Amino acid sequence: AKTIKATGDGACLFNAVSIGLSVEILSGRLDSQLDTPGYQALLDEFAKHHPQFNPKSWKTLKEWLAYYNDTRDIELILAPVLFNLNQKYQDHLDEEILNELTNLVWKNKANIENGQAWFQLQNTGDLGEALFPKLENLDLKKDRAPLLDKLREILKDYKLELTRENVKQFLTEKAKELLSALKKKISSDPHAFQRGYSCDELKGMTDALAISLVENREEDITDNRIKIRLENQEEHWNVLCNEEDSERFLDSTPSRLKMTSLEAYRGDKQVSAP
Repeated sequence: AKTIKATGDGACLFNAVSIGLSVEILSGRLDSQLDTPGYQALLDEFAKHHPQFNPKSWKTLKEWLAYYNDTRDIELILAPVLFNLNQKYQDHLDEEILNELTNLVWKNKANIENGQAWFQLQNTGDLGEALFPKLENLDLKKDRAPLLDKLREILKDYKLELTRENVKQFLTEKAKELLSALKKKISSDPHAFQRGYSCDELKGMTDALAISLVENREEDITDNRIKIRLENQEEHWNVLCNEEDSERFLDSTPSRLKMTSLEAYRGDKQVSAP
């Protein structure tokens, strides 16, 4: 019944998950899963992020977690890796962005063609629902203005009557490279990495890792998977870890790393191999 404070700066949910996951890994309780596709993908992402990680094996990954065992070091070495792995498990994000871009163009085709600014566009539907929230959270100058310019170019080839279905099919066929670029920004841009995430936004990844995230003591007694128990606060998530596990598998080494969550994510400042 020990509350472990996770760091606020960066991807706060990912910091707490990294601490909880490290306990399950180092205790051996996930050993049966380490050869499954989810843990092979985690290993691949750990190696891609850490150039001094070698050889590429779960032995080396456990060695890194045991050497860099202060919880603040664990966040720095593992939270960026989990953030990158999560992006591989967003099977419905392409459809979501296509639907956002479809709503934008369908409700604002003439506005866009006429050179109107982002604030002048209809962004709310007939039920008061947000029509393109992920697009409107992109950077106004660097992303949203170039998006409107790009849509003006693309719409020159629009040769159908204006209906939502026609817009969606047109964008599916003719805006593939734009849609791919928007997915990268929404997945990994500055705002993407420090906005604040729900646990449901990590479900694809945690499902692949055979883990259930339990938020605020709301437990599924029919779920027999390994559980990481979390508490949600402001500028902080907490991980719950039993006292025996925390004494053995966390904070067993002095803190060794001295970089910010953002420098760790960008990844240029390499972590030294043990």
